[PDB]
Amino acid sequence: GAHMWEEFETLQYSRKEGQRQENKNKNRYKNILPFDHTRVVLHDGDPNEPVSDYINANIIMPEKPKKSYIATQGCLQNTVNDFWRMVFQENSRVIVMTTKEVERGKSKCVKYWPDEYALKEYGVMRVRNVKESAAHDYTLRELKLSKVGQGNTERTVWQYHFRTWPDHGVPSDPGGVLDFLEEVHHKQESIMDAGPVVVHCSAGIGRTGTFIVIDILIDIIREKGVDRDIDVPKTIQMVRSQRSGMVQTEAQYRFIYMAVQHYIETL
Repeated sequence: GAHMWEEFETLQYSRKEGQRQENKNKNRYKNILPFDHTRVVLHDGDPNEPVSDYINANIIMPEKPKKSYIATQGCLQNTVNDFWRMVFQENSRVIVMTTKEVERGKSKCVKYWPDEYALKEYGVMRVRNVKESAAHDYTLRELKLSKVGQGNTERTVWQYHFRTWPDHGVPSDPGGVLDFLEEVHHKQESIMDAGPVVVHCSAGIGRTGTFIVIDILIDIIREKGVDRDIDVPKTIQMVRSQRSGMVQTEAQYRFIYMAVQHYIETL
């Protein structure tokens, strides 16, 4: 059942790598840092770099196809290259961007994709944008990613860039997010053994957490049916044990229940 039995206020691991001096400028916000136990560790870095294994990102495992997520911050100018090393290494084929690049005059994510019909190299990674599709609530970008110089490493990465999240609050109706999530679901399932779905917003905790928790709950309903046991606080705590603070506001909390209730109504 998607009923709210408990209030948001009742919801309330080391982060050593993200606190290192060499990593300070890789964080958008000084005290929003990844837990060491779940962080994405980047291998095959430039051997001239003393620290090349860090990005502010955690794998989120729900605890049926086994689907996982990478929850991360919007790219900074100096972390675009590392963001593409992460997507490549993890075999991610779907990216979910939940913000504009700039909202109310503050940067939330540096543009990390090329324009439509262009290619750019971001460090050792080559990214080609072969087609955009602009739908009411989102734009889908079909990106081809390969390692520079390297034969047959190309794979398609589908970036779903949600466009209709308000600058204040949350959407007043979840229909846009549910249609977007259903297309992400079908895309991910269409690609054999795809890696984690990457999800980001400015800090990688509030909108990112709201999206990931809704998706996890809907996937439970896929497996178990509309009358299954749902426990939204328990799920939020389970995601919070893997990245600090996921789901930031009471409106986001209410929006989770509304989204799942609406999904159930659809069936």
